Amino acid sequence: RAYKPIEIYGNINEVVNNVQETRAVGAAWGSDDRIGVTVEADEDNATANAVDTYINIQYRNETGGSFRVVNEGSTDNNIRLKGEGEFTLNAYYPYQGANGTLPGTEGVIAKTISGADQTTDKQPQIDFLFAQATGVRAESPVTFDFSHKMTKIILKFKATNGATLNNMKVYLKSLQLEGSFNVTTGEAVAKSGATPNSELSMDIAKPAEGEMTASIILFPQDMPEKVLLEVRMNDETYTQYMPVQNLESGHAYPYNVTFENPAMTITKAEIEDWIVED
Ligand SMILES: [Cl-]
Ligand SMILES: [Cl-]
Ligand SMILES: [Cl-]
Ligand SMILES: [Cl-]
Repeated sequence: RAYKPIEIYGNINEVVNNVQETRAVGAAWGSDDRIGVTVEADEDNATANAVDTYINIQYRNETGGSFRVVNEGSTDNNIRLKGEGEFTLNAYYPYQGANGTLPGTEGVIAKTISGADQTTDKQPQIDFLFAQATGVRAESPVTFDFSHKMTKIILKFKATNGATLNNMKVYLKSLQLEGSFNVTTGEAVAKSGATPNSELSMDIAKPAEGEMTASIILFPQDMPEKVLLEVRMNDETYTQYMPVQNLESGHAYPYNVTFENPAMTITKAEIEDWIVED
């Protein structure tokens, strides 16, 4: 017989600033956000056609956390699970690749992070999310609970004792900028091996109102012992080494960068959950 499609929704686990709490939230998707959905396991049939056809199927955010399958031309790409058994499904964001095949190298997406990736427009393309849903039923709604698998550095700038904040050019040296995201397991990890001469740079504009901050999404990694922060501001160069730590998946690591006239100081703030810009 003809089996109806499954209906897909998505929550993202992150800090909601207006309530100051880590929550599952489905109202924080961008209007054209794309996810890839894979049927991992069919508990009734160990060697079924579902687990073979329904791999990396593209879905688009319709409104809220509600997703609709992407159909270009006269296609019907909906996932139609069959039977009364349970299924395991995986999902990830941002979608890439083709339907029926795992993206990258057997599900492993390689990427080299730069400062150009940290703009408003480009930072969502390296903000890798993963979800796994167990006990999924045929012809039913399923909600994926996505987690941010990357790590984040937040630089919070302040000026005291007569110093003034101006537009900056910020440099972070010796971080591991290359890494990979596995869409099958959700593991996001920086490549092994030290890269002491690596450099990430960004232009940070002095805002008209509020706090001046910079956020850097990176692959999770244990920072090397020496990470230099260089700031070019109002025709002056400030350099200071960072207090280093291990940068884990799903956490934000804020640093208080203060221009105390004349010194630029760096202190580590308390580890946070996934902080987003309001
Ligand atoms: Cl920007
Ligand atoms: Cl002061
Ligand atoms: Cl640590
Ligand atoms: Cl510190």
